[PDB]
Amino acid sequence: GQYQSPRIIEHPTDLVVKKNEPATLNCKVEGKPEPTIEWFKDGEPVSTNEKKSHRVQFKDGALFFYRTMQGKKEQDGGEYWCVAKNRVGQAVSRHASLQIAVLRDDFRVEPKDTRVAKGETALLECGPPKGIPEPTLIWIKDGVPLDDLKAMSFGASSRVRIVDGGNLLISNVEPIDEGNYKCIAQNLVGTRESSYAKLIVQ
Repeated sequence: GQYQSPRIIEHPTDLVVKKNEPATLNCKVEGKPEPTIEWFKDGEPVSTNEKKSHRVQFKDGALFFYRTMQGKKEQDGGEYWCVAKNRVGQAVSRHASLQIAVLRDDFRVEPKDTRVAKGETALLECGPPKGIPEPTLIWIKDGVPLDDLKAMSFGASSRVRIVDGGNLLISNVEPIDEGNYKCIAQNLVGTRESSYAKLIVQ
């Protein structure tokens, strides 16, 4: 007849996007009279369609971010859900989680050319830039990735080893441990390459 309590046809589904990309969370619903929708993020209500927020709420109930944010000012990553209400009751949507990937382009430390005394210890420096998901570091020597040599190397692995989440340690240097070194941080966003550095032996 008339009246039909708020029903949620499509709940918002988890989403992953990179800082500054657009993002959408759906909330299709139906109810007679036509219910009104409201969004919440981690227990608090989200203000949408105001001169102040960068969030928009479509007539279909979807929450829309034209330029997702994840900095000091605004933090869009969180747990989200909607609530449809009309005069014959209400309905809550299952929760969805929005996460914003990020990868600063500014290493904390970058390796600098180093000349070392044979058989003696050498420390290349690499402080990957912060990022989330946590980025991963790998070292490169003259074009090819470090691990790809360790692959073919016999002898002490404990030697050439990464440490302190970045720094490459090289105990007992050999005329083979000489060359160009570069580190690379990487995550969902993209990759970050430090500048190269020449380690000269003897």
